[PDB]
Amino acid sequence: FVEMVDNLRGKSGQGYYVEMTVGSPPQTLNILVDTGSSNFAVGAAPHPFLHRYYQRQLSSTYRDLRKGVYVPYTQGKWEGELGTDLVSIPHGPNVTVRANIAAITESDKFFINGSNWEGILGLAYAEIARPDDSLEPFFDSLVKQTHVPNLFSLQLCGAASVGGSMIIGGIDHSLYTGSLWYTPIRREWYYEVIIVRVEINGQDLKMDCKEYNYDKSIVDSGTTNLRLPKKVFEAAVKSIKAASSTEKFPDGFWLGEQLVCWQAGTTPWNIFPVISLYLMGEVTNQSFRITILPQQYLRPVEDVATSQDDCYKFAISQSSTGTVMGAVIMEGFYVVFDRARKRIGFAVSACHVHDEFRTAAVEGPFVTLDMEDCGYN
Ligand SMILES: Nc1ncccc1NCc1ccccc1
Repeated sequence: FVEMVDNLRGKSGQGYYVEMTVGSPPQTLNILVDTGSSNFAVGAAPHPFLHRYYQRQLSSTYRDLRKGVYVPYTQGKWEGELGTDLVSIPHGPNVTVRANIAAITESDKFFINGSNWEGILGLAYAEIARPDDSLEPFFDSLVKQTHVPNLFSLQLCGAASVGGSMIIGGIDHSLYTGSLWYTPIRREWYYEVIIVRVEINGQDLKMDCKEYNYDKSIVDSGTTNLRLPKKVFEAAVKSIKAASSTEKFPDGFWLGEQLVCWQAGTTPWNIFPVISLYLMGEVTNQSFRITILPQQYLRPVEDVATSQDDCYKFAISQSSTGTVMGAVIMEGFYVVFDRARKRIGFAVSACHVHDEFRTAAVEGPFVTLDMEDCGYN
């Protein structure tokens, strides 16, 4: 696993990518690591933002599945032609596998101008694979065809240019301190989990925990933000707003309509609360909490063309897809996707950005009653 440590790169806000090779001879692409989706889809046409792209005509081991896929978002979309070919991961295990590939032939708001990736690796489960669960995701293909164990772990750092590690098939104990705690994967579609309690600085939100997982809580390397549903966002904001009242800021900033700024060497960390999410634990009435800092939900806007100060976006934001534990959360922690045991483990990350006062923590056990009532149906 030394071989896999530090095999992820990226740029702030533009996600984390791993090098992969597709086809024979191998074509190298940088692929986005995305636990919020289940499709393996690379650019197959010379879109002008793309550094590289898949040239099926150059690969002897390509096979057309003679079907299409249309995949919309808001209001991004991509569209492609299904096939299969031999995929490999240079800084992953030493294997080559035949996985499904969507040759992306048309997209909107999908590719990022500036980014250095050309495709997406959906690592979540078949139930949400487009066009349907017949299309076996890459990781299912990898485990099904090799002795690679049914688990992967992610250490997302971010110091600009970000870095991380995706350990395919195991856990690198150097990447985290203290102990892993595990929350059950509630269903194998997205990596769904159940938040049972939310505190800000310590004081909980006393809010029907069901609203925390309405209609989903997921773990999503594809998203930058911590995204909370409507009311929860409201409630958290108000409490973060209160907690933080040493100063005042515009209403827009909280809604991610504005940025807020201080000068170099002049941000007040402490004037901001910590956030704790308690997650359903492995045993009945047993939970554990993950605690982030504001260095995780105030992320600098790398380069703001009309400003030479220190600004930051409020990286907590609202939703109707559900809760979304994105970069904000995952950068605090080493996150083990133990697919083999339907569970996600969290440990304080050896590379997260702490100061000398506070630190990100994973702690337990706590006693939380009625944890199954927080899930929605
Ligand atoms: N996982 C995920 N979350 C939110 C929106 C999209 C998404 N997957 C597709 C995606 C495309 C481009 C960049 C990031 C994610």
